[PDB]
Amino acid sequence: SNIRIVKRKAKGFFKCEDLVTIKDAVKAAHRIMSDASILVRSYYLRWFQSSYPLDSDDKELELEHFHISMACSIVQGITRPPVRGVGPEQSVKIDVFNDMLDEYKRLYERAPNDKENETDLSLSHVLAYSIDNLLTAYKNNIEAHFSKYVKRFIRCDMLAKGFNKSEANRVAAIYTNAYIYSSLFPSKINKGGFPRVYDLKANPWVYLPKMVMINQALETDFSSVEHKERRLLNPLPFYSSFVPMHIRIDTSGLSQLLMTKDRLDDFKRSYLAEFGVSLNIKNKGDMLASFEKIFGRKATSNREAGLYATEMWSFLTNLKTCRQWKELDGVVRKNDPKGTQWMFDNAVVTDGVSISFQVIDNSMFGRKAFSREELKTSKLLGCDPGKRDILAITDGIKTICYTKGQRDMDTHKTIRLRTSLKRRRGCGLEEYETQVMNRFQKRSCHPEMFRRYACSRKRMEHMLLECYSHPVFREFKFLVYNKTKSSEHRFMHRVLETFKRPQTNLSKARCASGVMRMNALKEVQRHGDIIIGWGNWIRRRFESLFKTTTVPEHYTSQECPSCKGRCLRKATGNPIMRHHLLRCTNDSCCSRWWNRNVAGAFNILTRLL
DNA sequence: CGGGCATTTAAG
DNA sequence: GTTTAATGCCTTAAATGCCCG
RNA sequence: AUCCGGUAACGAAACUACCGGAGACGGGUUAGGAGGUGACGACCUCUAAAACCUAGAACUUAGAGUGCAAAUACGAGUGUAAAAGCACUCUAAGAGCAUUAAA
Ligand SMILES: [Zn+2]
Repeated sequence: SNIRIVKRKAKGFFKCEDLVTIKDAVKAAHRIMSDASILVRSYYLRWFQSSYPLDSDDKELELEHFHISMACSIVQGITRPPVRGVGPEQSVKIDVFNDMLDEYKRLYERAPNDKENETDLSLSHVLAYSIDNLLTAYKNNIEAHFSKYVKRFIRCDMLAKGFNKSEANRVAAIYTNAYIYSSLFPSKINKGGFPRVYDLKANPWVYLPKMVMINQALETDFSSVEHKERRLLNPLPFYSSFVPMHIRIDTSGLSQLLMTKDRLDDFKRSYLAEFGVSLNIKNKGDMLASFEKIFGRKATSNREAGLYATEMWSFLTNLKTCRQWKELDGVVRKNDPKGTQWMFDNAVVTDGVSISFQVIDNSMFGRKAFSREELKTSKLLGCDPGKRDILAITDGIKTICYTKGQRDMDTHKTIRLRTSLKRRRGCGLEEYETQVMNRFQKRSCHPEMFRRYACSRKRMEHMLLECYSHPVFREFKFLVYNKTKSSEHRFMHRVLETFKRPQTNLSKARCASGVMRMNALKEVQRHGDIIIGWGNWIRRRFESLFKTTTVPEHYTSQECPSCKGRCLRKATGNPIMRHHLLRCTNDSCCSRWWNRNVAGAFNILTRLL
């Protein structure tokens, strides 16, 4: 959609007297969701043993908003049913609420207490987006990773059947593709006869029981197999990181937290004086009513209502007076053909240290209702992507690569590791975290194993949260975001200054054929006049200045520019089997020695030309 | 002897 | 510890629990 | 102790060796540049900073500007006398993020 973000620091945006509440809210929200997520996961596994294989006479357990909302209430110590009024349809809520409450009494090894989980902020609206995000994560995990569970089970089933792991991939690969497009799948859902892969999107809750069983089978059925091959998956996501997470603040959410009667009454005077209209507000109860009730008549258009929302932010924040206002005041970017004008969307995502502003197109501002000839002159380049070496660009005579170490130095990986360990060791958490919680695997789907991790953490939860709340940890998150741009931008600049001029030598490379030299003599003065051949597999930022095209990667690691076939193979017959040394298999070759970076790039460039 | 304020839930 | 794939981007009326000059 | 370029054994690999260059998150405190005598050096002075402490700022690349840091000649043997780096403003090109899972 037409929604974009501007990420900056939060200093100066919120007033000092209001910044205290925001920081407390971030900690309070994290604690509720982090503990609530564990409670929800524990309850599901209790019901998991109710039925497998799935019975045909009952429906599966499907989570909804009220499920998580009740979990949050239990964590905060609210033991009374949340049902408003009484009704036969609402009776189901009461039964579920008591069922989860009893689980809380057993998940933790001591009687619940109400005053140990005190909170004093109206986080009802803020937690709403977090609950939706958590439930969305459940759907995404189930609907987009089932095939990966199949691979793990099958590649362990082969080992259990006596096959050495050399043959496991031989059969597993075909089985996975064939079955997706043996007993790990449910009954066909779609009556239209579409392939089995389609059924995964029909309903995630049907496939969820299978994934849990796969985890239990990996832990019990395949216990004899090597633990390295049985690295556990996580069917049920939950918030684990102790670092406070970002929260979403809207016009309604901001109003609830930072508004009081003595402050709300001033809003009426300021609005009346500047606009000559008195708002229909008496107390905090009528603050967030509809526009028609507030002004007494229907708005002419959505934009009129939106302007009222912006004034709400203006009175409570320095939106129109802070440093960041420069980038939100109707900014138009120079090279947009449509000339889209952007303005603030009355929404903020922040974590106390960093703030992200939401900016939308001016054509939709308001309250939202629920619902090839250049190849002749262009200079060509070729590169083969990878992971040990991220990129390797060549012009046929010279090579440049974007090594992993380059980004590590740019992002200060070593310094960040040292600082984090030093701070943790000061509080004494190193001994407990490295020894106690290391053994207890949180990803385990066994009710016993998960309970032990949950209860062990509860004894050190308070210490852990305070230690990780230090701003140093949150500052590093901004640093990696900022420095990642610098590393890629510098490399892009280096590419231009390397191939911007003709090569000074045309004989160093023996394998350089006649075709290669033709593309090296052209001069190019602009980023957009360079075309880089790329593999099928950072590229998304490269395309912002450089033009790119796709070349097949098949057999590019063995083919040779000037040979009848794939003469290249990894070196063998030496004391040390090194990483990627390449050696030719026959004398009829231009170069008897090669490496993956040069070999792969040259073949791609040859195909490009 | 009365009236008033602030959370929170619900469907949309 | 880091990268890729996936989803998302929200408003307003009524119940009730509490409070004190 | 990592990164960049070259040398060898018909483009060597996280070590097979050698030669030339870059860099250490922010705030406190350290050694290096430069100056009364723009001799030399002694003390002082402007700037600045690795190991240690610390609830702690900041959209990114190319270039262009302004603006910094000041208190051996003569009279008869003998007395007087711009560097490292930083800040601001410009021109050109870019500019959506939160969470989970997976490898
Ligand atoms: Zn060959």
